[PDB]
Amino acid sequence: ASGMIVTDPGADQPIVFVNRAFSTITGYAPNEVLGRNARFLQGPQTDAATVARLREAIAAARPIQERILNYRKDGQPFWNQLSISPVRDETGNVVAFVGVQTDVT
Amino acid sequence: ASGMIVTDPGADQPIVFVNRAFSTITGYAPNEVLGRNARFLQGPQTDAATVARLREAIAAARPIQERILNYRKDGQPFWNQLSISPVRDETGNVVAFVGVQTDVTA
Ligand SMILES: Cc1cc2nc3c(=O)[nH]c(=O)nc-3n(C[C@H](O)[C@H](O)[C@H](O)COP(=O)(O)O)c2cc1C
Ligand SMILES: Cc1cc2nc3c(=O)[nH]c(=O)nc-3n(C[C@H](O)[C@H](O)[C@H](O)COP(=O)(O)O)c2cc1C
Repeated sequence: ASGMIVTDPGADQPIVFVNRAFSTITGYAPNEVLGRNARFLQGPQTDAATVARLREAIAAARPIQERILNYRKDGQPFWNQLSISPVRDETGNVVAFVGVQTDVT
Repeated sequence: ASGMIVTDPGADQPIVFVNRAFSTITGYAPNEVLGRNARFLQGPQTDAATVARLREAIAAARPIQERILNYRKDGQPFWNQLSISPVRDETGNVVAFVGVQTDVTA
């Protein structure tokens, strides 16, 4: 089952919702991720160029997919097949961001 | 500010998350809608043909936009510019549905 993260659109995109699979994949409970930017999932061997591509896509509200090294709560590395998309209203305003995570380790 | 609803993808799409704007637009608190299908927003003057188009689009996991008559918790009608889209993983599996609501009554 694929993980899902929903964030606010503005400020530093704090997490507002995660599904059950997110907790299975990452080892984090909803309570200890809500209100935080998802970058806490990154660690020492995370590719800086990949992070920079995500940063630019989110700033521009462009859809992007990356295979990125992430870390479970316990510190074990896993490969995250990550896809991020903006959620827009009819006038094109960004209402939220949705991220979908697949463990492809 | 536009409302947002997230639902599970299967078994009649129970609500799993709503944003603050959803409560402002509809008059329902998150506690009053979690675990329920969003169709409680509909009422007697809601256009049946519009509801049918939503039902067929959601069953097929196809994005859909409709202007639909909805009802606040207290019964006040409002026009809802509603956009529903499936959230897919890279294998094409539907993970969730996302709905965006704009009150266009004015
Ligand atoms: C909805 C959403 C979900 C995200 N999910 C992840 C994730 O699962 N893993 C990850 O490493 N980064 C994820 N990110 C990206 C980070 O939150 C952040 O945007 C990225 O590291 C680039 O920004 P920074 O340079 O400020 O860290 C997600 C971002 C958004 C908006
Ligand atoms: C994510 C999502 C959000 C929805 N939001 C609304 C809404 O704001 N107003 C509404 O009348 N119906 C909304 N619906 C549609 C109903 O939940 C239902 O799918 C529709 O009425 C057709 O099904 P039915 O014939 O079983 O009622 C939404 C559906 C989904 C999946």
